[PDB]
Amino acid sequence: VHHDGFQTVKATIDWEHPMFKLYEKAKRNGKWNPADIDFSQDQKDFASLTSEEKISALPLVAGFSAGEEAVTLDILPMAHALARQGRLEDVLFLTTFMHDEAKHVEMFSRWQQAVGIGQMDLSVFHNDHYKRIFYEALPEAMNRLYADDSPEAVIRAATVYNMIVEGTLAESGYYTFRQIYKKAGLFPGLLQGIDYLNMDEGRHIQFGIYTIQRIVNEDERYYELFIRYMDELWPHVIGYVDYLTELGKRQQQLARTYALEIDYDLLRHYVIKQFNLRKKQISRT
Amino acid sequence: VHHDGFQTVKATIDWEHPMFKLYEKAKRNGKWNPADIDFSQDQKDFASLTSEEKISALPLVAGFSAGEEAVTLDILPMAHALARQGRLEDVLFLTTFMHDEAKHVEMFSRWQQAVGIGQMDLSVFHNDHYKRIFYEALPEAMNRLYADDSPEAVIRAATVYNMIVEGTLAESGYYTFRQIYKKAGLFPGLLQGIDYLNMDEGRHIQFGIYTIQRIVNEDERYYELFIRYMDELWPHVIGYVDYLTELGKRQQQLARTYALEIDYDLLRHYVIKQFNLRKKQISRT
Ligand SMILES: CCCCCCCCCCCCCCCC(=O)O
Ligand SMILES: CCCCCCCCCCCCCCCC(=O)O
Ligand SMILES: [Fe+3]
Ligand SMILES: [Fe+3]
Ligand SMILES: [Mn+3]
Ligand SMILES: [Mn+3]
Repeated sequence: VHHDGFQTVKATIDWEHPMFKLYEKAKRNGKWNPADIDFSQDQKDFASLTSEEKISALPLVAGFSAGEEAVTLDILPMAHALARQGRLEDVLFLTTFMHDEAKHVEMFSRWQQAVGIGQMDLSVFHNDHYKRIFYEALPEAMNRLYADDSPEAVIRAATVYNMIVEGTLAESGYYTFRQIYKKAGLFPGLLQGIDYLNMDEGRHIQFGIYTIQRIVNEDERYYELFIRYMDELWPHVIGYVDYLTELGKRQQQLARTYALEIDYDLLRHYVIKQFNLRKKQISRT
Repeated sequence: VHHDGFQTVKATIDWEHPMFKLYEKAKRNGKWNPADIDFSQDQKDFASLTSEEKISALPLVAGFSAGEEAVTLDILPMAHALARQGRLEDVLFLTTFMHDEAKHVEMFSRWQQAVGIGQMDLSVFHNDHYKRIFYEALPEAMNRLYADDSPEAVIRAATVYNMIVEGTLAESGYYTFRQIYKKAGLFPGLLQGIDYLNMDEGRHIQFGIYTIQRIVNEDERYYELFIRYMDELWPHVIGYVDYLTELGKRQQQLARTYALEIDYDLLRHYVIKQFNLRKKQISRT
């Protein structure tokens, strides 16, 4: 559809817009380059592992690898919908979001190549619950925005992408990674990438909060919609978490070798903690 | 539509793909930040000008300011269409393309604010020909890809965006800027931004060449389509160039003040030169 004007010809940018401030922060804090990470020690660590120690780590790399690729493809509709609404600053920020997710896909792929599991097909570690989030509810809530950019539709998209997938599952997976391999001294390069990802993630979640909150503020009925959609997806969050935990408990050889006290009951409380505190970053008024 | 698999879970990235190599170059060469540019001298230069010297420069800032905002919004469909075709490396590169265009909009807007013409409405300097490219043919060729991603549709989009708007008009405008203000010693910050833009542009054009060429290679009938669409748009290219030139010739006070020998006949041969050499970077086989 035609352009009926431009905002930097009639006016300029709203330099005070929060998303323009988040865009500035993204440029300042987002220079990291996955190609600069040294994985030579990760290749050694992975080689050194038993075959059952090798398996131990893969499920979590599987969920992250697919999940990074999901959001890289699935954030595009949000940028379309905000663009077409004239939210120039949001769009400017989303170009950093999309580039972040591209580096995230690059990072996990370079690790896989480095430790020798590139060809390996990690799809096996996506159970039914994971697919229901990432293969289904995520792409549907985002793609919807190409035809339906109502406040409800925008809230549901930010809830699934930013509050659940990033704000709940990715946050908990970063924690999990540290709680396990930071303790073992394993996979230094991967953990360097995880810290980089975690930092980017903070801005991803902050776009979600601002997007959800700016719609709640127009009509508090949408607060209810937000809590509802969060609760709708919790079964699949926790059923993927339960499944990964069951995998962890029958794969105990890396825990023993490295004297890791893998407290799965605690990881599970972190997930529950993340989910509830995302709810609490949305105010009903 | 559901995700039916992921390329960094079954395999990895194609590290040898040209667009993955262009993506790597973009990250290496694309760290510049418009917020780091010092425009304090540009504010002085613009203040120092007569009112008729002030007008002299604005038409070209008008076309660039709107034009940067056009491609920032209008490149999204290309990334959608390539994403949905599974061209992961192309998408990775396009995240840098879209972020480049965001910085380009930021750059021109920060200059406008710096020299005091933010509120000023530069739409007046878009004649009928400019609007036919930027207000019409560009958004239509890109938006089409949301429903029609045929090789014809993809060629036409890359031809209008990358070969004409960037490869012909933006290239010639960078030249023009140097031929005029590099000579005067004016607007150092703006010219620093133009060199940054010009460098980004090289990758933008190279994605267009690769996109057009990889489709020609499947069926040489599309070479004809490429030449045809290039020729279809030339009238509007040159009619905007003629209009800017007519503006320049009745606004001769900055030329005289600064002893600039503004050879408009030469700018016009540069445009013609750019257009023909874009045609020559597409091979018929
Ligand atoms: C054993 C404890 C389980 C903890 C939960 C781990 C979840 C693994 C990560 C999967 C989701 C990754 C989504 C990435 C989001 C993004 O890159 O923006
Ligand atoms: C007087 C000589 C005229 C020379 C032609 C000048 C054209 C001005 C620039 C307008 C198009 C800018 C498009 C930007 C493309 C991009 O940012 O990718
Ligand atoms: Fe994210
Ligand atoms: Fe460009
Ligand atoms: Mn990510
Ligand atoms: Mn540009």
